[PDB]
Amino acid sequence: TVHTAYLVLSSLAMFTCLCGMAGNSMVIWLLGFRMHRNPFCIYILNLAAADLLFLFSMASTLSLETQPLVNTTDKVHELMKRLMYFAYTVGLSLLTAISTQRCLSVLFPIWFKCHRPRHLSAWVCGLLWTLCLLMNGLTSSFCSKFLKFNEDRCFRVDMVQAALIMGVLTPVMTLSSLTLFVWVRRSSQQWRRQPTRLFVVVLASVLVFLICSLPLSIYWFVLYWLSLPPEMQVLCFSLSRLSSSVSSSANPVIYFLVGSRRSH
Ligand SMILES: CCCCCCCCCCCCCCCC(=O)O
Ligand SMILES: CCCCCCCCCCCCCCCC(=O)O
Ligand SMILES: CCCCCCCCCCCCCCCC(=O)O
Ligand SMILES: CCCCCCCCCCCCCCCC(=O)O
Ligand SMILES: CCCCCCCCCCCCCCCC(=O)O
Ligand SMILES: CCCCCCCCCCCCCCCC(=O)O
Ligand SMILES: CCCCCCCCCCCCCCCC(=O)O
Repeated sequence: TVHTAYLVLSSLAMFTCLCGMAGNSMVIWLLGFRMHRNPFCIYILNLAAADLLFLFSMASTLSLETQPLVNTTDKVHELMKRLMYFAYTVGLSLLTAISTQRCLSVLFPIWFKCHRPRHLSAWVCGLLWTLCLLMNGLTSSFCSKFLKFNEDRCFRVDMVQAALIMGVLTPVMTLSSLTLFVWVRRSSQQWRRQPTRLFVVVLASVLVFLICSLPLSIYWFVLYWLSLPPEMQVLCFSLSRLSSSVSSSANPVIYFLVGSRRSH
């Protein structure tokens, strides 16, 4: 029944949350202060931190939804839900940044080598964290039922957040990955041996992004603008949570173990 399909879909989410926390802790330990001559490692460290925050927040959320939410809980529950959302948004922004950096490394290699600011990843990540925190401090301040809660303002701030996420982070990331794919297939695979690994990893990252991370972003959009039945909305929420869980738990595998050159 519905309860069984919720319990099963939440147990998997908790298990993959624990696995993702372990993987991101390993990535932070193995890359926190080293491997930093690489221009690609600052984004990966920040993404690992963001994914660890996401998985910890939503693991706590899933743990404390078993308990009744009346007076003691349901106040930390909202805090950790906003933490989950903020970490999800910053992780999506960091994935877009990683894909754009990879595309620029091959579209403009001279700039990436001898003209890129050496701290550009650092303050790009700082700007992403600051902007995500600011946007989530508006979504929470206008839609949480423990703050200056409103009805006409929640819808506007959500139509800002979801529209920005989808119609900016999806086109930019997918277009950058497609351009990198096309450039490698045309100007690099034609002369020497075809880099099948590059095609495989780019396609896998794009597929994981679109099929796993984006469902949680579009669930907020389809909650409004459409009269979803209240019985099946919990199923959609569970699907979105598990998809984002899988994406965050697999990010260390497809961004660190694949990109492990100093660990050799
Ligand atoms: C409100 C949106 C503002 C714009 C956000 C754009 C996020 C993706 C692009 C910026 C991050 C990556 C920039 C290139 C990184 C690099 O190659 O050094
Ligand atoms: C406001 C949105 C865009 C933010 C862009 C932040 C900086 C991104 C990294 C540098 C992009 C340009 C790279 C060199 C391009 C070139 O000259 O060929
Ligand atoms: C919550 C706001 C702050 C979030 C973190 C800010 C960005 C931190 C970036 C990683 C650590 C600094 C890295 C600087 C560059 C380097 O050491 O090579
Ligand atoms: C990093 C992604 C998000 C980047 C942009 C963050 C801020 C988005 C907009 C916030 C809500 C603004 C709503 C309108 C406010 C007004 O008209 O006064
Ligand atoms: C403190 C940093 C994170 C939050 C930054 C964004 C601004 C938060 C507050 C937004 C609402 C401001 C107006 C409140 C009006 C009211 O009291 O109803
Ligand atoms: C991470 C910080 C985000 C911004 C928060 C700014 C403060 C928003 C207002 C909080 C008011 C709390 C007390 C009144 C609550 C209520 O009237 O419902
Ligand atoms: C990451 C952004 C977090 C923004 C702040 C979220 C706060 C959610 C509510 C927490 C409990 C607030 C309790 C005091 C106000 C009240 O009495 O309702």
